[PDB]
Amino acid sequence: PYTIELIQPEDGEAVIAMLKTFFFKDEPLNTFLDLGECKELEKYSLKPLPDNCSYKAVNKKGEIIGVFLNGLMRRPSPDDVPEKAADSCEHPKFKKILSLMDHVEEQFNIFDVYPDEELILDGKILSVDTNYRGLGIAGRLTERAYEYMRENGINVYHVLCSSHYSARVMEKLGFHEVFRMQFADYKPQGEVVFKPAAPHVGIQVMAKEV
Ligand SMILES: CC(=O)SCCNC(=O)CCNC(=O)[C@H](O)C(C)(C)COP(=O)(O)OP(=O)(O)OC[C@H]1O[C@@H](n2cnc3c(N)ncnc32)[C@H](O)[C@@H]1OP(=O)(O)O
Repeated sequence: PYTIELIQPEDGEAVIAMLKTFFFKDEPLNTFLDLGECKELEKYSLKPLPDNCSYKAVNKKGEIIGVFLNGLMRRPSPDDVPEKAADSCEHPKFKKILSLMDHVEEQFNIFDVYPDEELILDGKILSVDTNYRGLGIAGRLTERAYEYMRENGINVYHVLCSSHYSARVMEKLGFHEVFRMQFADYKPQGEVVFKPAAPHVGIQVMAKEV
């Protein structure tokens, strides 16, 4: 028995504590790199909270057992000055992850897919406690965002998935692929950077129009 609630600002510490136990250790790229202590990922995770569209799953005892942290993304301005997230990161392992994100954005702009949309919801960090996996919590967190989207006239939910494992969860929830890149093909300076196990196969950007 669990509830799905809006993450409040005072929940920051508890959200980070939960993510340090799970996501920091067990998201495929984090685990592949052995991310360790990573204040930059704490910062990255906390950033979207004041957008007021991030959700926690909470068990009967009041413990956070899952989160889906979301942020609003806005179409680049006509005069936009594009920036690389990796440039401002001093943590070498997390910088590899941000550089992969920057690379995806250089190859693929979700706003090209949806020329009429000015605001899109971005699903940034999704994590469920191991003892509560396989129960549909990721789907219940995801679907709570549809309520926010309705209330605010947002049509598109965009989620960059770091493995085919998490892309399949989004597919089951009615998302479809809009971009993919195999890890075997990500060679930004001429050589492979990420070589997780075969089943992960690479990134997939997933989208749903709700
Ligand atoms: C934007 C991003 O954050 S991308 C990165 C996404 N996050 C991660 O990779 C972090 C590590 N993974 C996790 O935290 C979780 O596996 C999640 C969040 C991806 C999925 O959460 P869940 O609430 O377990 O999702 P769900 O209940 O749909 O289960 C997904 C699949 O896991 C498998 N599964 C079944 N039981 C379990 C279990 N005990 N433990 C693990 N996986 C299980 C099944 O294949 C299941 O699919 P199915 O139920 O449709 O057959």
